[PDB]
Amino acid sequence: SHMLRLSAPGQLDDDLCLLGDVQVPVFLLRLGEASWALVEGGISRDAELVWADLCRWVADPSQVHYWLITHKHYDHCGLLPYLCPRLPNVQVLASERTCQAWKSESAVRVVERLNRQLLRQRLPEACAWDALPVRAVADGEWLELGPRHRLQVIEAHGHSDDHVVFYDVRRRRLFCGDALGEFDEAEGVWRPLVFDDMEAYLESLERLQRLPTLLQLIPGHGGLLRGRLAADGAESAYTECLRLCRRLLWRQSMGESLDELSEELHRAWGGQSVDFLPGELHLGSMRRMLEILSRQ
Ligand SMILES: CC(C)(C)CNC(=O)Nc1ccc(NC(=O)c2cccc3cn[nH]c23)cc1
Ligand SMILES: [Fe+3]
Ligand SMILES: [Fe+3]
Repeated sequence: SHMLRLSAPGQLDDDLCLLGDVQVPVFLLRLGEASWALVEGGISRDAELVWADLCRWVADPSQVHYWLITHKHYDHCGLLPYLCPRLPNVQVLASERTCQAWKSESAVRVVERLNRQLLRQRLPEACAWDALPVRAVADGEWLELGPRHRLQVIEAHGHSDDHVVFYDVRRRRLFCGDALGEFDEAEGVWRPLVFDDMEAYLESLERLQRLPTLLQLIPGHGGLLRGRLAADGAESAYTECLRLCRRLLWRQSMGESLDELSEELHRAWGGQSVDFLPGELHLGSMRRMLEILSRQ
């Protein structure tokens, strides 16, 4: 209900729709009269929901030509095996390390296990992960998606070691995945998601702050941010991460164990993701983040 946060399914801009669940959304870009792209790859159990929404906008799904992926986490690529078979002309665009994850039997195994925990139903017939129609893309690569859509790949490691963002400079629009963290709907601030490397996470935010002023900021969860939330997004995310480090140091300096802020963080932050993230995994991830901050 905040005017700066668009969090409803359907049309978001002249060229853009939100498909599926706002908390794990798939974004639809209209590239031309007969060309479309998807951005973010969701959770597996949403295959039929997202497919249903897609077909309400796109009369012929063979016109879906690209599918852009920020990182390899199970909640950002779980749909790929289940929907790519229904998209004969789609090319999945992911970073090198993200593509490597789909060639790893053990990595794919974790992804499938996490996604099956979210099943209420049984999944569509899936192609193999290693058989996905992928094309690796590089840091700085320009994605000429259509006559009015040129997006630059920008490496944004720290949340995960493969993470990238996509920047539409015509629209000052950044698809930032989880590199800024989890947007707090009740409080209007970023919650950090430092799950791989704090130093890389903070350096990505420094670089993203140097982009031309954002008009639209589109993370991996929660919808589209605009106004000052977009303009100040990368900076605020940086600030909130330092705020979490200071908090961690304060408590450790009082002899607290990492388990204590972990439980408080899980209590205070675990509610937002309970529909796509098992509660033990949220607590575990909070523990892992504090471990990462504590070292670095
Ligand atoms: C990468 C592989 C080896 C291939 C295994 N694959 C995975 O996907 N592991 C995995 C990924 C993400 C999460 N997430 C979170 O804990 C979390 C917590 C709060 C908000 C948000 C918003 N997004 N995520 C979160 C947990 C485990
Ligand atoms: Fe993630
Ligand atoms: Fe995520």
